[PDB]
Amino acid sequence: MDREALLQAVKEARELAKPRNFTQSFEFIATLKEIDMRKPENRIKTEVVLPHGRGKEAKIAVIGTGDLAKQAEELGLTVIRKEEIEELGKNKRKLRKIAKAHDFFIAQADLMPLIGRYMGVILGPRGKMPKPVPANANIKPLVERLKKTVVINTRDKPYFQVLVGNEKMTDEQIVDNIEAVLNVVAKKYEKGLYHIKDAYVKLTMGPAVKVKKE
RNA sequence: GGGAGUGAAGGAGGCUCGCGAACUCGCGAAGCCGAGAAACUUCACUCCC
Repeated sequence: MDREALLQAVKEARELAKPRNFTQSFEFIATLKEIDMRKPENRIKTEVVLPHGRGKEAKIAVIGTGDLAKQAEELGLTVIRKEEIEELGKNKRKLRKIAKAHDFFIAQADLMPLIGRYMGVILGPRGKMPKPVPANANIKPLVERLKKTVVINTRDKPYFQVLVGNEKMTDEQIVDNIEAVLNVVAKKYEKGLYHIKDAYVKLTMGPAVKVKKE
């Protein structure tokens, strides 16, 4: 529908931006319409998987023991084993960094009551509260699912931002990445696809390219 | 599409200066903020003319 639009909208931002000493990632910003941001009414705190995903696999880490914690290493992930949970809670500088380094966290479920009490504080209101993992479960259907998961939270404000690619991936690829990010929209109450004002996209060190066609 | 502040998004970078007949090409132990939410690029909400 407005595919051609957003498509031109992004061809415009690839050169509308400077080369860099690393690679820029694409972000889409959205300006809402009529709501109140004050009602339980959807605030979008959901997460919906990205089709072609990013160019950068999300980063995961796990809190657990032995077997659960075993899936980790061979899976290439980083891991925080029990005792270190304390050792960390009394060393916040590191505690933090870790958090700014890993998109997601999964916990040996029965291990939350050590987490909340020890990693908790400097973790939760930073979006890093780790998700529980039942007893002895299989991780890949989720973890593997996550390397491409993208978050869509906004707290109480009529706007939002999400990643939807990386300078390395391709034009069209992003589109749908976005398109898809939008289906989130339609499902609520009655928010067709147009309950927002404008929409720009641009990457890390580039210009917020405008919303329309030509 | 002048500036303030606050918020949230991407982020490991960003930016100056010197020498060669040399714009962003080469050479430079030359310097300045940053990977601590706070550098850099932004968007929006309340301002200020």
